Amino acid sequence: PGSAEIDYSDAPDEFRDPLMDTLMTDPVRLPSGTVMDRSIILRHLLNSPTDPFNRQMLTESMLEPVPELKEQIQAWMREKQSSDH
Repeated sequence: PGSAEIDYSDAPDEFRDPLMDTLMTDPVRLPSGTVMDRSIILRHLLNSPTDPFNRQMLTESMLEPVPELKEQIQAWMREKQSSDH
């Protein structure tokens, strides 16, 4: 297939993940109150049942997806795409 996307290098640091240095798209809140990317937290759980930047205990049942960031991210990505013709 020939499918492709706009480069999101213009995204703010509150939309980007720290490990992969890109737009997370799925923000997920931890029991510490910290927000992380869905894929980075589940990738660290495979190594140990702990947080990726502090190693306090963490389980999948303690996680909750963030709506107020995900709904802002999808609106922002729409404007980056509609700027092209």
